Amino acid sequence: RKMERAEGPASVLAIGTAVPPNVVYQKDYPDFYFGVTNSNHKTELKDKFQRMCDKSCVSKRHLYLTEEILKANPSLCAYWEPSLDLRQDIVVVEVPKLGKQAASAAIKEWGQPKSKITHLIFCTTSGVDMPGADWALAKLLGLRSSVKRLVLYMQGCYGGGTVLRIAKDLAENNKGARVLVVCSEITAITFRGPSDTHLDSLVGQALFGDGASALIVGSDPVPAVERAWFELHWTGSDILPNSDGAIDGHLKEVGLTFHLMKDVPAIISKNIGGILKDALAKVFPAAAPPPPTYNDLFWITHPGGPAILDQVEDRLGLRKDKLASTRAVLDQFGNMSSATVLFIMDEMRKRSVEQQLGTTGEGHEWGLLLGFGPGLTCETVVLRSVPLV
Amino acid sequence: RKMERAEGPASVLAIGTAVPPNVVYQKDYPDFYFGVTNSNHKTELKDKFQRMCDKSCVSKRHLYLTEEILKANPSLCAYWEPSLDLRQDIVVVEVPKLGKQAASAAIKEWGQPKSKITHLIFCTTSGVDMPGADWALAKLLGLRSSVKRLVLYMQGCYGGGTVLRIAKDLAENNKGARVLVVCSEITAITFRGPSDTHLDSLVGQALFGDGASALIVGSDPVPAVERAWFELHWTGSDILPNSDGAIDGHLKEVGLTFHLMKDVPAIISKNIGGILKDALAKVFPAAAPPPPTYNDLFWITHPGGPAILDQVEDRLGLRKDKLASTRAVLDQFGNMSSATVLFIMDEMRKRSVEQQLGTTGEGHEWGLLLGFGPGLTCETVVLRSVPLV
Ligand SMILES: CC(C)(COP(=O)(O)OP(=O)(O)OC[C@H]1O[C@@H](n2cnc3c(N)ncnc32)[C@H](O)[C@@H]1OP(=O)(O)O)[C@@H](O)C(=O)NCCC(=O)NCCS
Ligand SMILES: CC(C)(COP(=O)(O)OP(=O)(O)OC[C@H]1O[C@@H](n2cnc3c(N)ncnc32)[C@H](O)[C@@H]1OP(=O)(O)O)[C@@H](O)C(=O)NCCC(=O)NCCS
Ligand SMILES: O=C1C[C@@H](c2ccc(O)cc2)Oc2cc(O)cc(O)c21
Ligand SMILES: O=C1C[C@@H](c2ccc(O)cc2)Oc2cc(O)cc(O)c21
Repeated sequence: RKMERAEGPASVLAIGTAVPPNVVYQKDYPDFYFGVTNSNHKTELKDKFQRMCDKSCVSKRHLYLTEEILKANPSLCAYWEPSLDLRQDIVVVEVPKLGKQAASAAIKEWGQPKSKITHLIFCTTSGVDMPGADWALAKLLGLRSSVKRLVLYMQGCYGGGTVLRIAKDLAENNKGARVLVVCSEITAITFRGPSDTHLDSLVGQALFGDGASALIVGSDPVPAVERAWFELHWTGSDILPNSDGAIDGHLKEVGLTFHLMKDVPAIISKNIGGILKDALAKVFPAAAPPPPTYNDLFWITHPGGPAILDQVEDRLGLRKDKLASTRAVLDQFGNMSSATVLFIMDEMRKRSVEQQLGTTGEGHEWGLLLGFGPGLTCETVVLRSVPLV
Repeated sequence: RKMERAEGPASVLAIGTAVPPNVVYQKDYPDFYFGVTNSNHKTELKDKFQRMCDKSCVSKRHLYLTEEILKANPSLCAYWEPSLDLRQDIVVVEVPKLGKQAASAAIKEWGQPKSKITHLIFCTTSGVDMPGADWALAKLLGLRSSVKRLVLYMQGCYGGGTVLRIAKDLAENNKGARVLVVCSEITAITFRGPSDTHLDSLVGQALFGDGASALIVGSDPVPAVERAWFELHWTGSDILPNSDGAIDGHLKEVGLTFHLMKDVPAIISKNIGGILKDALAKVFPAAAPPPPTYNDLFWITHPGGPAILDQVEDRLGLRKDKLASTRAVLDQFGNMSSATVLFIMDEMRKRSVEQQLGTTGEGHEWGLLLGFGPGLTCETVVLRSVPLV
């Protein structure tokens, strides 16, 4: 009553992305990384890393950190050196800055003045501060001083689902609300030299990249003025069984540490079916249309690593093209933690318009966005596409 | 549609609180603190601290840290020693544990089984981890594995407003949703020895205490089954003008640092009037009932320090009893960052039932909850009380 609510489903009205300009191709990374960390003498460890990169299904990544910066800051090149203050000094500044680039692109596409942003959600796994990255981004953009802000820190790879789950309620419960949603990630918080005693940290050095994505989310788009690309219809969150300690990350004096068990793909792939069947049963209940088949949904899946995608595709019997947009982003950007699924959403709508398909979801009506991260946490969003032309 | 929404205003259905058992009386704190930090020879600095404690309007605080723990961990007793890993090891465990005590009390009052909790918001300024304090609390309580979680880290003293602003939308936009809201704060993240070059850190040693509060928030309470205590009707957030750097806190290798300018009370007190007049004009628009006067509202004000309360009371012309519940909590608990306003909400409803007043807000119908923190951020919540008997 005192605050009127909206009527239609929360919708994605624009998407922007941004990446550091420095690109490192995966074929060059093993020599680049063991050279800059003064580890080339550890030949066996390096050959293990070569095999990880060869199997990563990542062709290239964008990285804030460059050879110059690393040689200037030797504490980032060792494996276990006090370096948190240095890392924070970097990402407390650069994470909002990259988010600002992505947010400016999203606002430009949206087409409305930036003062119509009423809410801001900023999600990151890269650094913490008070005031936070949300405050910094609001300052960089010049948002209204009364924007309702929320900073989601230390989220990890499920955060792209989390921000949609929250943005849905902000948009739908507040008439006129327009929510800027930013995920921004920079691996300077976690980059460190190699050690043959922590081989799971090696995996992160093969897969993690930098990037930021931004959405405008709102209900009741103004006809002929704003344009919906996807609709948020259902959300769910689950802690998978027997996953205690599957994915851990601690903010230590040596920076952000990464711990990752070899059974993560098995835990995800063996439990995701029941989760999706339950979610789809809630969205398409019997009392009535049956749920679409997996092959008739579009898929925006966090590519935690190729083994996760391969095992999910195998266990669910997905046709080999269902994860093509997901794998394209992994190939060209690596795993960008919470930002990754929004890059995939952008890739999917852009391919759909390019190829003149009938909807923003590759021609399918309904779709799924999945985030996976520490918990082991599974975030599920059931999405509807929008018809094209 | 696919997720039905609720109808009535988000309501506080129960409140629980918890504090560490160790109490330190303010009259003992100056000798306790300069002794345990081996600083008694700094007589002038100590006399400055005595005056801060004498003027703090804090009679006692609950503190996780004890003389025993501090003597066992000398790095916490110095002013600038690497200690973040040690501090985190403490609060990553103890903050959820204290939150669990407060949440269990709230659930017991609520009276419904814990599995009816559908959402969880965990807010803290004390430590960060992945998975987070939200995950840890869900595990400690045995919440449903599908609870929709949100962890708000590095929030600071406005966080009690923030959690209500978010909980309002989760409760109202989700039919049947019952939101567990926990704020939990433990000063081990920030405690350090004194230095006469950082006199604002001294202020924190005079004012900051430990505590956790928990709410059940939901719309459409079941008649004769659940009981509403306050209703959330309007929310606003503001960055106050010319407040860049007024309140900063950085998570460093020496733990959480605190920076606080002497003009914080002036910034708050000189701007709060326009903010409240605007908020009340939105809730009571003309086109119609005029807004109640300040003296006919109930007041739940974050007691950042006595100077803030005194200057707000002076600038707004508040009668001397309006801030009595606020000052009682400051007197008996200190400044517990984000948890403090929920302790005050509990104190107010408990006094109201005890004294047989006509509403949960001291006999007034409408009220204001105000959080202040880094930004300088002002969180405003317009509340309605509930009639008593
Ligand atoms: C890493 C990966 C891309 C390549 O591995 P793969 O295609 O299965 O190929 P292999 O089985 O040859 O693995 C190569 C090496 O990686 C090692 N490895 C893989 N996962 C590892 C882990 N979590 N910890 C330590 N070593 C690991 C293997 O032990 C092997 O070492 P070896 O050649 O010396 O025996 C793949 O395992 C993967 O994608 N895993 C999932 C990644 C993940 O969990 N990310 C989630 C994000 S938080
Ligand atoms: C600290 C306080 C409780 C007591 O101060 P007071 O009642 O004004 O009394 P005084 O003016 O004598 O202040 C006592 C001493 O505190 C010092 N002091 C107060 N605020 C200070 C600050 N932010 N930084 C450094 N010193 C400070 C004064 O300089 C004075 O030192 P002195 O006796 O050597 O001159 C009061 O100033 C206050 O409540 N301030 C607001 C606290 C605050 O901003 N908290 C927000 C939470 S993040
Ligand atoms: O170790 C960190 C690094 C991180 C990250 C990735 C990319 C980037 O650009 C910045 C940070 O994401 C994570 C995600 C997790 O679920 C667990 C983790 O431990 C981590
Ligand atoms: O320096 C920290 C300490 C902290 C805190 C208080 C009490 C407690 O029990 C735990 C932590 O709250 C803060 C609140 C702020 O707005 C800014 C800050 O820098 C801090």
